[PDB]
Amino acid sequence: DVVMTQTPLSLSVTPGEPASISCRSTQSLLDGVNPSFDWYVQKPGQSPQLLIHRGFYRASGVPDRFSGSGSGTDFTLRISRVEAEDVGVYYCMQRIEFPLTFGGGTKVEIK
Amino acid sequence: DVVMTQTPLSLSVTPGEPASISCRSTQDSDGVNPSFDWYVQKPGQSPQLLIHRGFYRASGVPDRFSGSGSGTDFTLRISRVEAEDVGVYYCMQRIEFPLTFGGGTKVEIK
Amino acid sequence: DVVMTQTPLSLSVTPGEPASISCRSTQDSDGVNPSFDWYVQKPGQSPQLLIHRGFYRASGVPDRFSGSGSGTDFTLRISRVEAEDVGVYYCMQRIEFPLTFGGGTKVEIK
Amino acid sequence: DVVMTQTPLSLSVTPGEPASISCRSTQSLLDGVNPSFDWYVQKPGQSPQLLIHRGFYRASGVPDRFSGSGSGTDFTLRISRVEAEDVGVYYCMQRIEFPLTFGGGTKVEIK
Repeated sequence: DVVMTQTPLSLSVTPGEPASISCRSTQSLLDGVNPSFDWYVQKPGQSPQLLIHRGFYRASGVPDRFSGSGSGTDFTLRISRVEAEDVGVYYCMQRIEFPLTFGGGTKVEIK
Repeated sequence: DVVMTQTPLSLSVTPGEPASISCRSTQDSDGVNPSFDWYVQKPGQSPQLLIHRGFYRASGVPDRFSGSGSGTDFTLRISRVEAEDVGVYYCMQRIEFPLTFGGGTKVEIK
Repeated sequence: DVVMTQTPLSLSVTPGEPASISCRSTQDSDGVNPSFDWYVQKPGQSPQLLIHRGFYRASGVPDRFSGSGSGTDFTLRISRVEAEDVGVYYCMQRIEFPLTFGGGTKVEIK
Repeated sequence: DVVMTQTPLSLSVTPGEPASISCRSTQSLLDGVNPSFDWYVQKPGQSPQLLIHRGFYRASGVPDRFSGSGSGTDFTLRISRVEAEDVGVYYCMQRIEFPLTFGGGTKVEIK
């Protein structure tokens, strides 16, 4: 139905060096309609943490070394310079919205 | 696309009498579960939520309003229509989709 | 609750002339990012999406329609109003919230 | 702002024996408005897998030993009899919807 491929599945980075993770989806475009991608990191001892929302926006209190970019069904999370505290498992997540369809309406009147 | 048919187009009711409004959707219809909301716009007011997800009444909606249905066919019933009920009623279909996740990316530092 | 004010209530335009419709929201307003959609209902048709998330046009919407704004204040502009544009236009605010996760539950078999 | 506590953080179960995981949220009720809880399992070599949607509904192809129940901000995932293939990390996820608020409308007419 819809497949998401995250590349790479493993990263060995040195502190100070950039890092980049890509996420690509196979949603048969039509009309979902709008795909949106978020990025999380899970580290031991914390709940999963939101890093990037809808491709581009950073959550509050996330270091500014984190950014995202992309288009269509291909999105990327970038770390400008990795720090040692960044070890973790990073996940991309696809949200598939659809705008609402409405009925024509029914006027209800009384006597 | 998806087309919604709401039936009837207008209701002239006598106070105290029930009313019934039906909504049908034309929703690949498997990786899809639709949900139906009912709003009413009353004269001089903006639209307000009435019934959420087919069956649940909004805060402050009288128990005279109920919903029923399944799949792509849902109905709003007003048990006894009162004067404060006058308005234009709309059904709305929301199409959720559960979220898909990629595999992990283990970031380790060597 | 949240109240939406749409300005003006009605537009009588001369063909070829621009039009402008404004929407303001009264949205704890920090763990909240609102998004604004614009729909139009034309005579004889059900409502149809026009502008999604403040700025993006729906499929088949002429480039004569554009949006602008920020926060809780957004505006729809029609550059040259044409006869096929007649209708009732509505703004709608969607309130997303990013998803919260619990910690893991490691299930192991001893 | 809103806290989610999943209990327990670790489970040692024997095959054939039931298991139960609970998730509790501290969303200041008002008006979000409607919280909804989903359950996933992550195992090595697969992407995370949806098990239970909106508290109660099982995804297609998920064994029927999985069910959910609950109310308010307290929800539970139940495995009637655990099988050895069920080892994994189980996550609850809270979705906070809000119904749409609409403007009053603007009649656009021409000459």
